[PDB]
Amino acid sequence: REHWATRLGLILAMAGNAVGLGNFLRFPVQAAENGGGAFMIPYIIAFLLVGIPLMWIEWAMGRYGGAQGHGTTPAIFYLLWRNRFAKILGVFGLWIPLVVAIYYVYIESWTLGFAIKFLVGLVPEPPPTDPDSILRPFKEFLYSYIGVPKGDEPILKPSLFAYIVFLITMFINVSILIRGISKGIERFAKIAMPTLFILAVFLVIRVFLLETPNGTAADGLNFLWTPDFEKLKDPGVWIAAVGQIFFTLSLGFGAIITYASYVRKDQDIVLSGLTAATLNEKAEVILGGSISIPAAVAFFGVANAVAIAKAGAFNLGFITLPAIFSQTAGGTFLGFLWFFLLFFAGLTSSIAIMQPMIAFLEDELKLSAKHAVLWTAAIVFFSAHLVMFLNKSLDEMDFWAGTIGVVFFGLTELIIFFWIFGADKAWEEINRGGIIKVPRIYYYVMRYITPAFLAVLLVVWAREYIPKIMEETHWTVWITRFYIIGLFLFLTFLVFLAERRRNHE
Ligand SMILES: CCCCCCCCO[C@@H]1O[C@H](CO)[C@@H](O)[C@H](O)[C@H]1O
Ligand SMILES: CCCCCCCCO[C@@H]1O[C@H](CO)[C@@H](O)[C@H](O)[C@H]1O
Ligand SMILES: CCCCCCCCO[C@@H]1O[C@H](CO)[C@@H](O)[C@H](O)[C@H]1O
Ligand SMILES: CCCCCCCCO[C@@H]1O[C@H](CO)[C@@H](O)[C@H](O)[C@H]1O
Ligand SMILES: CCCCCCCCO[C@@H]1O[C@H](CO)[C@@H](O)[C@H](O)[C@H]1O
Ligand code: NA
Ligand code: NA
Repeated sequence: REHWATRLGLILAMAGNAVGLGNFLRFPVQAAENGGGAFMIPYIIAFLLVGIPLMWIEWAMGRYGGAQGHGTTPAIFYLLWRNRFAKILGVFGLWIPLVVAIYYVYIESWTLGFAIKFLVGLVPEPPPTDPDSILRPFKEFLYSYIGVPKGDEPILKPSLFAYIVFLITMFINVSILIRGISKGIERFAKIAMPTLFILAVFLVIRVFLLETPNGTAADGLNFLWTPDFEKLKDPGVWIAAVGQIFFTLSLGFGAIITYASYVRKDQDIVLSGLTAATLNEKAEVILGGSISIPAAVAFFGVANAVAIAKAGAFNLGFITLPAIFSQTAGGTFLGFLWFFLLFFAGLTSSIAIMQPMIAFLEDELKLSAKHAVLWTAAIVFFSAHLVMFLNKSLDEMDFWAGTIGVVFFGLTELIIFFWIFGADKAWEEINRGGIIKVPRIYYYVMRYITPAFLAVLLVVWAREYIPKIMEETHWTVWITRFYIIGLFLFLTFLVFLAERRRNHE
């Protein structure tokens, strides 16, 4: 089996797994529309009671499976619990990352396309003022790029440039993945993560210098870091905070598990996993939190910045921030640096999100790495046309896989590993080879607190929020639901074929 060459490479690959579009696009929007500091108390609590313990669990399951030649949850779940239902539940550890890849890589390709256009100066001219005179040309810029519908049809018409840039983006992902773990993902992470840190630090510094009649960057830091215990009893904030923790740490994606399956059997995962987790949180709250929100608050004030964050998921990062930069000297180049930052953040995460299907094809169907990567890329590339051309298909997949799926799968993998497999054997397996030991209090968190916390959360989710999405949606969401259900059936069939290969073997 392939293995990570160096410990630093391991940590930077896992940190690039986690540090992605979630840190720089998702976190600012979720924090802003949930009260800023009101969001941070649940967020910190979720990191300590959900994020960290699940990170260790996924590292442990991955390393455990990899020692036996399996890096994905169909096989690993069965190793933990020899029951055919374990294999079926394990399909989610391929389905979730595949579905997320199908829209994540497309969004990643937007950042490359914008980076190219901002570098070359093919960007809107804001007229020398009225805020909508500033925002409108950049709103139109994004809408023409992805082809937002202008009539009543729920159809997207992305520009030719956007489509070609998606092909290029897929080619870049393949170019890394096809070289494998140590020579591909690991080598690239050692280049991309330092670049990523430097770009973000420079952007934070430039943003902190922003000052207008409406405020300063410091006003945004105060909005984000001022506790607000009013919302502390609002269910929606807790669901938001825990969803962000899952998404940003790549938990419930099967992707931490697959990366860890290339960790040598006796190599530490306690300190490694903790470091990857803490690195992501620093990049999230310090770097991600210090760019978009402080810039928007400085130029528009808090109330308008909040309204902007509530406008959409891409309004802050693809419209508002480039519009703000356009009002500064060298602002188009600053836009390029922002979108190049997002591209590298996305690329290091999308190679991680596609490696689970690659590992399954290699491990269970015994494909060569080349064939496993190309077939995975073909599946993602083909399926992405749904996200490219059907309005709000992106949203539906991000919901079932990227939002509900990861939380459900996180609870599932914990129950399998810490209840069925055995809490004491799971605890033994986590700490084996540890450079440090997991704090003892965390045994009771993982066995009792984390599962109760996630179960309560999933209950209120399905009772007080899901019915709206099941009855209050446009009919075209059934196209996307139909297709991703088909994907689950196709993957279940591949698990079936992998079973019968190992029986005829
Ligand atoms: C083989 C993939 C199955 C679906 C066929 C997709 C064909 C893509 O079609 C292309 O989309 C671009 C972006 O809007 C347009 O610029 C081009 O006019 C169009 O040819
Ligand atoms: C970004 C690296 C090169 C790939 C992008 C080049 C493909 C852009 O293609 C261009 O799109 C526009 C469509 O009207 C027009 O400029 C031209 O028809 C076409 O050459
Ligand atoms: C299945 C994925 C969406 C396919 C729509 C992309 C093409 C949109 O553009 C279409 O290109 C077609 C040929 O490529 C032509 O038949 C259409 O007349 C033309 O409008
Ligand atoms: C995977 C594709 C999801 C659905 C996207 C359909 C894009 C439709 O695209 C266009 O629609 C026109 C009607 O307005 C038709 O004349 C053309 O067939 C087609 O080019
Ligand atoms: C959700 C629980 C948050 C965990 C906070 C970190 C706990 C570290 O706390 C330490 O735990 C060690 C147990 O091994 C003990 O040796 C120490 O007495 C204690 O200080
Ligand atoms: Na992240
Ligand atoms: Na990343």
